[PDB]
Amino acid sequence: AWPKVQPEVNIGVVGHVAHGKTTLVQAITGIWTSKHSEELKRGMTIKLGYAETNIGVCESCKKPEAYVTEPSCKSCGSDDEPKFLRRISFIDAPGHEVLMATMLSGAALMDGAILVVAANEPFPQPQTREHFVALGIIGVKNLIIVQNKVDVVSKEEALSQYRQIKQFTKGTWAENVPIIPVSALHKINIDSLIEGIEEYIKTPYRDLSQKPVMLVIRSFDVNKPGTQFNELKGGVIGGSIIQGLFKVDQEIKVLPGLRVEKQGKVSYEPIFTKISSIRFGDEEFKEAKPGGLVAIGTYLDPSLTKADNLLGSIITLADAEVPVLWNIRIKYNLLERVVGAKEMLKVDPIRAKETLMLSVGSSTTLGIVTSVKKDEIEVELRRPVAVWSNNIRTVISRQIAGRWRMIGWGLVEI
Ligand SMILES: Nc1nc2c(ncn2[C@@H]2O[C@H](COP(=O)(O)OP(=O)(O)O)[C@@H](O)[C@H]2O)c(=O)[nH]1
Ligand SMILES: Nc1nc2c(ncn2[C@@H]2O[C@H](COP(=O)(O)OP(=O)(O)O)[C@@H](O)[C@H]2O)c(=O)[nH]1
Ligand SMILES: [Cl-]
Ligand SMILES: [Mg+2]
Repeated sequence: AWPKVQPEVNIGVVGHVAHGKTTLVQAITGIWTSKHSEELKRGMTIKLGYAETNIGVCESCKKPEAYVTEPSCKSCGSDDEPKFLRRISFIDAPGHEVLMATMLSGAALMDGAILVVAANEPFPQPQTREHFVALGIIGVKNLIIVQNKVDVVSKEEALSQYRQIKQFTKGTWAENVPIIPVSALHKINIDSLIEGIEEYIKTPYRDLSQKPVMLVIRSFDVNKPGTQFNELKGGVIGGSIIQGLFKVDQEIKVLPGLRVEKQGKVSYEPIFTKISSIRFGDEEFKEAKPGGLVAIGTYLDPSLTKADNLLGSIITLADAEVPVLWNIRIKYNLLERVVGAKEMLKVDPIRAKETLMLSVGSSTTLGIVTSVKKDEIEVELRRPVAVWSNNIRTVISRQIAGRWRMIGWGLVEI
């Protein structure tokens, strides 16, 4: 048997709408990540999807068939148990152009990524480009490009697009990233992709002694009908631990906290609570480390956590010092053009009084520009943000023709 452990790495799955991201995750994990009503109705990912799998290798078999996702080597002709390598997880992003803020929020949780490119669609589609650019900006450079749907193109067509893709990455940070052809739908060459994941998306070094920080992407009321008449189960908060570690019974706080009234004005009150339970997937643990999306059980009134109320928050230890800022200063750079549009228009300089959208960690916030300089802006936010380190990446978006468009990035200065 394989050990039961948390995932140790998060692999993003990104790319243009319907190119096959969710089907790819299903091919690897057996899981269909879409679980919301609207997602099932539209056949499209809307919220961040999530799935885990164990990875092992059959030492008696040849690669890539030696790589397996369950404790059996029967697939490559061996009765031996495969050697366990690690448990991995996938962050399945929405690829729709209007959902970029959600993709960006998930990118903050990625240790590496797969860019899925459909072989039977013109290359490069708008969100093939946009997600590629966003990965580079956020620094998710451990990338595999997957050429999907090769089952419905000729070999000649596949090779032609392959050349296209290599030329696209030529002269970029991604010049040497591998391109792996698969059919997610028919599970062809998935073993090569597993081998690729092991080679190119290694588990990164972690800093377990740094102040614990979890970025929140979900929060739940897990109380359900038909269960016993005791007091309500506490609110559950979901996200990814980006540094340090958390343990059951630890005093924690949620930042910025709860929107409340104080002295006639809107304020944010840090939410203090204690960790009651820790879960990854269907399994409980006594502590939680970077890697995987974790469910932190708390003693909070479920009304405080219901329906992703705490999305964009962070969790730290109760006594930790973390800046919570209503006004931020960003050392920024602008992209040359708007890559996510079907026609790439030039990016205009940032002007004072503009309302911009800021992606910081898992949070997405609107604010007004109060000051513009050559490499520096100041922004008055509609809601404060937790800034847990001195040089955190932010992505800057502007509303252009009714859509939020990524136009730049920078560092939040504290
Ligand atoms: N022919 C073929 N169709 C695929 C493949 N992968 C996905 N699809 C189809 O493409 C459509 C969109 O797939 P989905 O996984 O939801 O793409 P996503 O929007 O990028 O997550 C669905 O009808 C899939 O069945 C493939 O490898 N070959
Ligand atoms: N830490 C903790 N997590 C929980 C508990 N109950 C549910 N969860 C997690 O909260 C998330 C949402 O809960 P639920 O609506 O029941 O999800 P589902 O049962 O997997 O469809 C899931 O990822 C669960 O793993 C709990 O008692 N403690
Ligand atoms: Cl999509
Ligand atoms: Mg999808």
